[PDB]
Amino acid sequence: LKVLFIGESWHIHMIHSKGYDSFTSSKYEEGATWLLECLRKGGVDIDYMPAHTVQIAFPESIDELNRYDVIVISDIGSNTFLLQNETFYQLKIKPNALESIKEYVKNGGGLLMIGGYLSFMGIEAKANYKNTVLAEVLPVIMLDGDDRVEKPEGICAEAVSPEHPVVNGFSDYPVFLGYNQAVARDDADVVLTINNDPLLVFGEYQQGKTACFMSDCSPHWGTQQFMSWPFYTDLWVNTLQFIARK
Amino acid sequence: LKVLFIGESWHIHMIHSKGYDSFTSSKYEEGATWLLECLRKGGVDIDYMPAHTVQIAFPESIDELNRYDVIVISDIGSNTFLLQNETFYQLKIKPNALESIKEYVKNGGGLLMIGGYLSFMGIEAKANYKNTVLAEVLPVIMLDGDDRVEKPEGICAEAVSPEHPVVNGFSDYPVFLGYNQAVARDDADVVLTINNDPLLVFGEYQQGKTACFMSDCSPHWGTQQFMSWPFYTDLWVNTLQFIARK
Amino acid sequence: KKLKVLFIGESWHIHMIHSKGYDSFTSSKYEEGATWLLECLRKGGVDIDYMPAHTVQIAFPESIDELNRYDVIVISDIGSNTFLLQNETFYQLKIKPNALESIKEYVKNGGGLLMIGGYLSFMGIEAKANYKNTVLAEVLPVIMLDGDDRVEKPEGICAEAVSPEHPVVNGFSDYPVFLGYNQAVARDDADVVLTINNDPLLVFGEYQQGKTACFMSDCSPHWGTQQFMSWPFYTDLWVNTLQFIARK
Amino acid sequence: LKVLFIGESWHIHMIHSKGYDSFTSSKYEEGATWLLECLRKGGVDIDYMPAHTVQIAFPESIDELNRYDVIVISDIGSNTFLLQNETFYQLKIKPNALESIKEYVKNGGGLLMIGGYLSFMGIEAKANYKNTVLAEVLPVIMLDGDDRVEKPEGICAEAVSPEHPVVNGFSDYPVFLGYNQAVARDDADVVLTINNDPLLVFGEYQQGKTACFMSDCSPHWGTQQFMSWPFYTDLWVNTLQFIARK
Amino acid sequence: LKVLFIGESWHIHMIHSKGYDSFTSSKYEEGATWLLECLRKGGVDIDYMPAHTVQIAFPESIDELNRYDVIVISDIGSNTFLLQNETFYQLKIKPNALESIKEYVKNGGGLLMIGGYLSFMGIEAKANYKNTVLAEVLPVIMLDGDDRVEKPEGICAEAVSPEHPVVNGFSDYPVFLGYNQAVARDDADVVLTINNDPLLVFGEYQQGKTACFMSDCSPHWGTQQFMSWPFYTDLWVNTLQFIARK
Amino acid sequence: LKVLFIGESWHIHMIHSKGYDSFTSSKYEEGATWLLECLRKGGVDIDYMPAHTVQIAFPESIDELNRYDVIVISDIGSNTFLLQNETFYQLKIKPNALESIKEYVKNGGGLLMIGGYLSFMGIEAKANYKNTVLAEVLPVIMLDGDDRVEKPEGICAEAVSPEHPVVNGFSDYPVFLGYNQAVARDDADVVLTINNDPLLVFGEYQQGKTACFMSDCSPHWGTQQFMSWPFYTDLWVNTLQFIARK
Repeated sequence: LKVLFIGESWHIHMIHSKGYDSFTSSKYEEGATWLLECLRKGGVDIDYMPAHTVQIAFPESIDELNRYDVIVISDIGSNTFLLQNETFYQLKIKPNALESIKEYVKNGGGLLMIGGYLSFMGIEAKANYKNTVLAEVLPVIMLDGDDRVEKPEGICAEAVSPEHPVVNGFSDYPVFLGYNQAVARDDADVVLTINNDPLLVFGEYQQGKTACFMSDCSPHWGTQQFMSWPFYTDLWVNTLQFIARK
Repeated sequence: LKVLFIGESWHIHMIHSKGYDSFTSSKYEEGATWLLECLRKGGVDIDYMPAHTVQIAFPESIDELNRYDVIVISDIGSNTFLLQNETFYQLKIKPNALESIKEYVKNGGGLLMIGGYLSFMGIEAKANYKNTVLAEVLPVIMLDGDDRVEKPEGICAEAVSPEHPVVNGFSDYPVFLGYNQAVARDDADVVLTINNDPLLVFGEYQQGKTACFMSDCSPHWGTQQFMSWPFYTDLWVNTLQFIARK
Repeated sequence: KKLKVLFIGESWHIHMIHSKGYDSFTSSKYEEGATWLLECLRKGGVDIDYMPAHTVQIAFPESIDELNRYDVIVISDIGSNTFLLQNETFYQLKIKPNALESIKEYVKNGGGLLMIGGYLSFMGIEAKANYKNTVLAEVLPVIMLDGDDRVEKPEGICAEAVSPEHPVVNGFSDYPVFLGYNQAVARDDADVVLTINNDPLLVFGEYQQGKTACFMSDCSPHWGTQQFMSWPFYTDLWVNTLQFIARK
Repeated sequence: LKVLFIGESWHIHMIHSKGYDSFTSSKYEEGATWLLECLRKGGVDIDYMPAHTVQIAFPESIDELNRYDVIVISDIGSNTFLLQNETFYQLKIKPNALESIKEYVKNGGGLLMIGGYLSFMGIEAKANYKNTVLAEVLPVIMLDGDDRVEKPEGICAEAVSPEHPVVNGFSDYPVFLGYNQAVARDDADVVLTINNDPLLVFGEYQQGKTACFMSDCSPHWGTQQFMSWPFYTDLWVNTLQFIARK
Repeated sequence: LKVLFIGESWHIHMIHSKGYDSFTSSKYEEGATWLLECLRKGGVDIDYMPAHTVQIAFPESIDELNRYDVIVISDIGSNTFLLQNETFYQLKIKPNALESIKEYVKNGGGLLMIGGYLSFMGIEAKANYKNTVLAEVLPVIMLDGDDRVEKPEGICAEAVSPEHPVVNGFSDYPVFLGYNQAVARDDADVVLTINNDPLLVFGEYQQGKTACFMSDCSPHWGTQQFMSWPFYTDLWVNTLQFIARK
Repeated sequence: LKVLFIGESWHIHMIHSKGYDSFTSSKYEEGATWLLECLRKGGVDIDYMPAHTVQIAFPESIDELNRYDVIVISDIGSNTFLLQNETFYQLKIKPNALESIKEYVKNGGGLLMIGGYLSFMGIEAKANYKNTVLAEVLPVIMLDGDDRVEKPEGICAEAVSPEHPVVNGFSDYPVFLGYNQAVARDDADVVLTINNDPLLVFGEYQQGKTACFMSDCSPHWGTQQFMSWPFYTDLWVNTLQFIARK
């Protein structure tokens, strides 16, 4: 099982202001710690690609993407795919990464999007996925502005399709502190809900298969109850297996 | 009258660029110093909670809140309540501040929202109140995006209910330089208008009474003329009095 | 025939924070974005006043009589906030005439208005240009989207003439590629002359005595390609459209 | 014992860049809350002043300052004192706070400076105390530039006068992760050292007693070992008592 | 009298953090609008070159600079001259603007430098002129770091050579709120001092004449008193006339 | 030949202000991709550690560094080595990276420092190496502040020891757009000069060998002329060999 995992990286610039003055500290992080560990011990072969790597060296032809059984996109916005460094600074004409991913799915590849501030529409609608060529590929329809539902008190998932292969045999469903609100396309399969909204949704796109998980795999939307839940590793392994190219 | 007044505080970081170079200066400031003085001189006992205080120490129990007759919210966005520091950084599960306020009004508490860049939807829709559980509490319906109406040339408030107890006897209404555009709910009372949009609106949410002032109590939208208006204190005192716990 | 045009916008001030591990140094960079275009209009006989964004903040004309001297006003890559929230308004507590009202009255009374697309035009990036929620929306011959209205095409797509006999574009050929545009809907009132990805690209209208135009992509990179800049009809396009909508 | 404790507060300013895009996060924090609570529980009456308050509301009269037995300055640079908002933005003439403090010590009051990134010279020499009218008041002589000594390995303190009233009885000296490098003046008593540099130093300036602790009372220089060290509270209580106006 | 006036412009990026959220406003200002009016009213022919214009369009050859009798440098650091856009971003090799200026003074041109945060050494020594090829042209010797003397209390200027043609028949000198501290030079003439440091200094460099005014022509160091002083226009016109190309 | 190459990486966050408004674009870049490729093709086996990796994963063990024949430090400041994430954010005691590097060289390892804004002292003295435990290892003595010499007009390298093994045979020396200014130690060998200042210096520290190259390997200081100079690879390959363990 060959998986391309894109995103879950950030560069924080901190300005510490003390009265009149300030000094800065800068940091690089990667965010999918418990998830990529769970996937690796679960038999998945991950090629990890940080957001900044998309900007410099996203594959220019579909053949390179074709080796992957699933592509995962998490906490990385459409602007990163569409406005690669060569496009935005170097005045080049470049192949469209999102059309590439679209073609990839058309011809058999799986696609998962995991929720977050830079997934779907996201914080201040920055992820902007709705207004891109990738919107039609996805089994949910996005809202037109900021789509976050913030639940700092926590709220739990429900199985609505408990007999579905991905979640059959699961129970005692965990709690989340937020998600992106979207509306499942009506030909899609909703498997888990949250707060009267979809949480886990499967669809199809020509030959390929699609999944959306509307919450996060890590903090803060993903809680301790979530990552310690007996069925955490199986959720992500099972969803990738379900949508993998055959 | 005991009143909790939340917001009207900011930390400015200024980056001054002179050609190639830049130096910084930083500045904390409070915005409704005049208003709070007028309210205290009109006999109101005010507990002032600046925005950073919400982040560190917002009351977790409705019992703490129930000792207030009115809570006022001005220039502080929904994210500040929902994403407190223990939530966003320390990975804690925290009671929901907006639910707490919602519960407080439910049980006889009065709620005022004052307009500004960080009220209602606000600049770039950053206040984002429409997409929250507090939306249902307010006597107005907000727009889906940035809801500012900028009027640098100034427009007058107009009284469409000159007889309303809160505004009775006022005259010579002042000029404002902008407001948040919203739609008064069907069951709410429009007392004042601005550019024919609602300006002062009153309503109910179970046992509690609600109010929205659609422009600012402070500059630049709340003008010098507004702040030194004879009815300025009356306006604000009368409205707290009107929606106070009975 | 002899055009006096006010060209507003097409300037910016980048602050760059260069983070190297723990540390950062900064460099700050002014640029102007339409030097090429302005040179072409100069050579094509247009009398141009250039007003960068910062100059609208300090010194936008308060008098309509002062605007009335211009045959056309061009707005490009400058947001509505810049016009509405001049320094005296936002910092200095003054009442001040509304720049967008002034522009509106200038059009009502026979002035021309051209808006050129970009990140700080129409709605633009993150909807910051925000023109739909301003008193200028009714003046334009297009209806904007409710959010971010960019269509990014890194692979490029070419413009197409849907009214190739229209005076402005008559005789043009070999239309160039663009890397993006602002998506809008033409008023069913207006004349769509060029399209891009089947969306309007060049649109003409009227507003009381004045005449209006919208070009939905950029005059400059990255949306305006080098191919577009050196396209044989670049000059005539902008010159003809200025001339089409000019006062008289 | 009546003490004016200045500083140990900051606002960050977090820019989170995920590929092309970024979103921001902001928080105010206070660094010495438990220390301050420990001082109050140990009989010290504290007026606490976050750095931003210094810019808004610093005492202009000598008589106001004279009511304090000690003033403490921690992680707030000279610019904050010299460039209050009325000076830097409001273009008003106003009393010099550093002259006020210097005058306060002449008249008998105690002064302690705790090290950190915005004490002494500090990071990029931004604190800049050496170039101010307060330099002559301090019992140490500062470097010409950035005076940090970073010790991420840790280094333990050392008593050179273990018999001094302030540190008599103390034992098991904890580690620090750094300090500001300076030189004790000839007329000054060095009580603790750090990597052979002064760590704790007492002196006099006319009637007033003075003190410098060269590391931080807080993270990260003040280690967890230091926070929890028996005598940690005693160090602070003792040095305050020692330098206090009687 | 033909004069090139460089600097006195900045672009400010303001980050207004209201709790979790922040909004931004950017602001361009020119700082010597008043000075330039006074100078042109004194019949000086001024070409004004903002800092950003130096970045983008500084004259490449000395011929163009020689149309000026004096060059004035105010609140623009040496990095702006040394690191123009083509140099720093476009990989081009180009003429050294600081060398050009120095050559200009060498062959008759006059040079005045006016103090500020981006003059001489300046705030955090960012202006950095001491470490440049221009330092030897100036009739003062700078300090090795931050050279600001901050005087929010105010200090008046004092004439030590009232007989000098520049200040003849000036009296009642205004207050200033700070200045850059420098020394000497031995063969230079100090006309005004400030807090016993030089304020207005004249010297020469080969054929050209030089001047340094150590404080600001503008706020906040240059107070509104100074701005409204009857000899404000006379000071600047006389200094310019005194150093103009003979 | 086994070489650890550290630095030459940065994340840019760009704030584009157009009038009142701004949008942001961010990008990670690497600056020595060319050099690294040249060195690979020239028989050097490189482990490349970008700055952010030093913050997360710097060899705690002196035995880890001992596997390397040379360590190269370029455009990365002392602070990054000293203030790794677990030091600065988590509150953990860590081995001192600079002490490790010193021990490493002391025991026979090679050390090359390449010039730029975040080397030696650098821009605003930010690299700060002079005030660290690594300073005594380097074969040069650094200035006390900003040590840049900007030469936008270009300046040639010169050979002063043409017969030195590192440069023997080189000719037609390229032009540089700047360098850090330092002074060679008496016991060290100066092989190349720039503007009469040292450009290439070799030394020893106990068993180990040291090199310093005072200009940049990359733009803008390192011109296109330098980078495509026939001896470009030989310069770096030769210097690595000359200082290699041993």
